[PDB]
Formats: sequence, structure tokens, C-alpha cells
Amino acid sequence: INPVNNRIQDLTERSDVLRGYLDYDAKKERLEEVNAELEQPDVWNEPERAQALGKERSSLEAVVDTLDQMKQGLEDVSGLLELAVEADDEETFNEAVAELDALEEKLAQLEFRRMFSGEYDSADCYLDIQAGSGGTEAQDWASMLERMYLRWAESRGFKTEIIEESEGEVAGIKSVTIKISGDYAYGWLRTETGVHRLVRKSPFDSGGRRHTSFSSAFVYPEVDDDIDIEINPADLRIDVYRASGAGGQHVNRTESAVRITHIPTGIVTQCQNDRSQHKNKDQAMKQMKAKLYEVEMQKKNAEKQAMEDNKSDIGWGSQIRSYVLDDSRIKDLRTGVETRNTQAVLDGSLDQFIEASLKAGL
Repeated sequence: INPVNNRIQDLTERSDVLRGYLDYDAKKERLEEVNAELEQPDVWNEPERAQALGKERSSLEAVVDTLDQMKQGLEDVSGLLELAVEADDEETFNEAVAELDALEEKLAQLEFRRMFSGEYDSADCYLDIQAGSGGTEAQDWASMLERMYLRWAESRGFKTEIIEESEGEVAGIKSVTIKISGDYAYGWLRTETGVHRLVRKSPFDSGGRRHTSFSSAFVYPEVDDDIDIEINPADLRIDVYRASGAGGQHVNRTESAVRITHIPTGIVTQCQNDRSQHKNKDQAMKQMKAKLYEVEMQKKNAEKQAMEDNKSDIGWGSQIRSYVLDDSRIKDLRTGVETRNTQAVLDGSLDQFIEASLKAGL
């Protein structure tokens, strides 16, 4: 028996486990129902509802369609391999194994649904990146993180939108808020919340001095429409402000960007991606509701894990990963996962860390 045939059996076995675990039949029945409700034109008479149905359909297809393709894909590969071996055609064999690799990647990713027990792990999410107090160097670092996450998101089939962005004076960014949309986006990105440490020779320093910079990443789920709990107007300060576009600053001089500050906590949300001020307000408001829930969920989880008295709460600002570029080394301080290909990570190769984090139960 060729080792490749044994792998095929292993994948089939793994897909069968997943089919039962994810209730393939139930999800398939539900998918038809959702598709039916989305066929009618009057469905958008309730925008929020139509949007929710659309997101649910995507999540269901991620299970049903992927498993259907797994079934067919593995059968195809088995047939192609038998042909390749009998014909002694090395090239066809290689093509078949390349397809098998793609199939295993699909399966492996779907197996992580088992790790998503969070009530909102299936939701879209927001990612806030903030440059630390390291000047230009820290701002460049924040922009590198921005690029990294945008590239990773695309690699995962998640859509992205820049909600807020404040550029640095000389280079990089001071801050950015990115909306990441897709199947279980929050579940997949939430363990990246924390402080990311950069250590390298700064290209902004005249000499070759070692510089250490810090940037924070904060991931929170979209809960609007799922959580009707709204915010008291008295606890909010709303400001219209000028953002930054591509030359266009006419109606953009006043811009129409909206900033919302929560007096009770000091938390702020901002939105500048729409031309309409009222639309930016609506969106900035959705972000605030999500951040406040995110915070309440933390305190909520603090009670579920309360033991010692006078114990310090769980802060999300802990350092979670160190990027030592001058030593060609990036290591997650929580999981211990390390890689020496720094370029690949900066270019979006984060699954190696995220997968380990989810498996560790973070």
C-alpha cells in the first residue's frame, strides 16, 4: 500500500468524524431554509434580518459545501493516483498529491469549529491596532501589524474594511480599526488580542541601535442586532471630526467622520469610511456596543473564574508575541510556538500561531 492511499483513508475518517460532530444533515436542512427566505425580494424589508441570514448561509455552506467537496475530492484523487501509478506518470501523481494537500488544509481548518464554543465566535469582528509610545519606530511597527493582519485575513477568505486610520507624522500609523468579515472571523482572530513586541535595528535611527517597540491589538465581535441592549446618551460624547482621504477633502474638510467616547470607561470608537456623517455615526455606535459587550464579557468571565479574594482581574494588555527581527525569530509567549521565517509572518502567516492558541484553549 502506497503511503498516499493511507493518508486518503485518514482524511476520509477525519471528515466522517466532522460530519457527525457538525450535524451535516441538520445544517444542510437549515441551509435550504435560509436560501428560501433569501430568494424573496421583500426579504430586505428588514435589512438587519437579511444581513443575518446572509451571514448564516455563508457559515452553513462552509460546513456543507466543504464536506461535499471533501467527499468528491478524495474520490477524484484516489482515481487519479491509481491511474498515475499504473501508467508510471510522475507528473499526474504530483498533481494528485497537490490536490490532496489542498483538501487536507480545508479539512484541518474546518476541524477548528470544535474549538469555537464562544457564543459569538461565529460573528464578524473588529480589530483595533494602536501604536505604542515609541514614536516613528512604533508607528511603523503598527503599520506592519496592520499589513500583516490584512494579508492574513485575505488568505483566510475574510473580507476587510478600514473603518478608522490615523497615519503617523513621518511613517506608519498611530491607529487603525479594521472590520474583518467572514465565517467565524471572531473565533479565528480573538486570540491575537494583546501586546505585540518588536525588536530590530530601526531604519529611522542614524545608527545601528537596537530598538524595542510595542503595539496593541484588540479584537471585539460584532454583536449589534444580536444584543439590543443600547447605551444611555448621557454616557456618551459624540464628535464630528476630519479624517484622512486620498486628496479629497472638500466635504471631507469637515470630513463627516464620527468619534464616540464612553464617559464611564473612557473607551472610544471611530468611523470615517462612509461619505455620510449619519452612517459613520451608526457604525461608530455599533462598534461601541461591541466594545462595551466585550468588556462586560470579560468581567463576566472574571466571575466564572473567581477563586482568590483581592485577586487582580485579567487584563488584555499582556505581551503575547515577540518579533525579534535581528535574530530572525518570532515567538508566541503563551504557546511557545516559534518560527524563524520572519518575512512570512509579516506577510500574513499567522495560522501557525492562531491554531496553537486555539488548541491551547486561549
